[PDB]
Amino acid sequence: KQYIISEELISEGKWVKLEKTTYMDPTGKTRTWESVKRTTRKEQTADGVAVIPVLQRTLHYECIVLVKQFRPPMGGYCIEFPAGLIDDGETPEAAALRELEEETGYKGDIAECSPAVCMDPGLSNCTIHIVTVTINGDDAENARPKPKPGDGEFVEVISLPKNDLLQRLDALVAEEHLTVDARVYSYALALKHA
Amino acid sequence: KQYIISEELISEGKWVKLEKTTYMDPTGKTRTWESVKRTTRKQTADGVAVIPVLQRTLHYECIVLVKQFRPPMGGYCIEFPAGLIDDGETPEAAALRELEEETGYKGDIAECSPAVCMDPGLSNCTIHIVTVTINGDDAENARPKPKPGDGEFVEVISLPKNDLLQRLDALVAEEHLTVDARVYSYALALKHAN
Ligand SMILES: CC(C)C(=O)Nc1nnn(C)n1
Ligand SMILES: CC(C)C(=O)Nc1nnn(C)n1
Ligand SMILES: [Cl-]
Ligand SMILES: [Mg+2]
Ligand SMILES: [Mg+2]
Ligand SMILES: [Mg+2]
Ligand SMILES: [Mg+2]
Repeated sequence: KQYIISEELISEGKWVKLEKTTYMDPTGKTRTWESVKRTTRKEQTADGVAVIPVLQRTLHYECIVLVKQFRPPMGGYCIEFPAGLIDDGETPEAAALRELEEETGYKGDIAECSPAVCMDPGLSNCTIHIVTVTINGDDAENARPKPKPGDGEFVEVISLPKNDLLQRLDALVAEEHLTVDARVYSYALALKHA
Repeated sequence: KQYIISEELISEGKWVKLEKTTYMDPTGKTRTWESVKRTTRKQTADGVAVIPVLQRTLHYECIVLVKQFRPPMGGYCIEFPAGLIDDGETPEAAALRELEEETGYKGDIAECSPAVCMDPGLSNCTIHIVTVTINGDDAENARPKPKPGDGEFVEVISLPKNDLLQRLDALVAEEHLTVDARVYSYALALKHAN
């Protein structure tokens, strides 16, 4: 029933643009919306990846590896899954593995890859693949992992036990001014609810 | 260590604005970022998302989701019921109200997240994630009455919580929808738990 009629550019930056979207509602009436899109998306199946990195070590509880960074749009520090945009021609899996190593130091093994999922679909067209990766924390490669952050990237690694993730996130939010990402929080909630 | 120095308006619509953010990087170098903000925030957060756990005796426990046309996405998406928090509304009340408008179910609050970020590399958008149980054996949830506002056109999709990730993947494979990332994240953790 519903579909896009036209997309009119309002303002275009280097990284983001705003568009006036005209679409057909399901009663046959023309309506409009204000849409956000990234300027960087080309032939990629999604803008980005986020990595769910399960760190596995013998005689350790499995940890979820998370990153803490300053996010200018938020005016603050945020706790997120490791994540980055997919480079042109790069596979979501390769981007996941690369972004994980860059942000955390860890070399993971691919477990699973989602289809393209939407980040905030009432606002933007941004999509990611959510890539589950296991990290062999016994392997010497992953012993004393060093983040190789890029030009103007600055990341702290926080590994939390999967079996206590939600309380461990709550405890971090209690100590300081910082925001948890909605995907991380949804994942931690479902761990509790299972 | 890092912080905002100034924000320059680039373009302001009715619903969304685009800003150029200047910030101090942790080396003491001044850097810029393109940031999206909603023009509606008053409030703990912009919006709520509801995790609606439909509990009926002798049936699998279901998670209740909604399917809508999303003009920024140019297509249909599957999402937790959700909407913006009205001025002077609590997140808890916004959650029950949105859940009722979008699904017709009347539910009870189990828990409520702190404000969590939606896409912090792009926007300052936040939500409260509100876990709600629905007593599907209660008379008021027999024939649920979805009362959508002006311009919302919502389909309800309840899926068993214990097979949620496979059910979603099926829908994406069969019906060319986009699953929301918070929805997919929750679904993953339900598989990853234990
Ligand atoms: C349905 C109302 C509450 C709304 O959020 N409308 C809208 N139109 N463009 N953007 C972005 N958002
Ligand atoms: C670090 C690079 C890849 C980046 O995403 N820069 C940027 N600047 N404004 N937005 C939005 N995003
Ligand atoms: Cl529950
Ligand atoms: Mg990143
Ligand atoms: Mg990166
Ligand atoms: Mg809604
Ligand atoms: Mg509504």
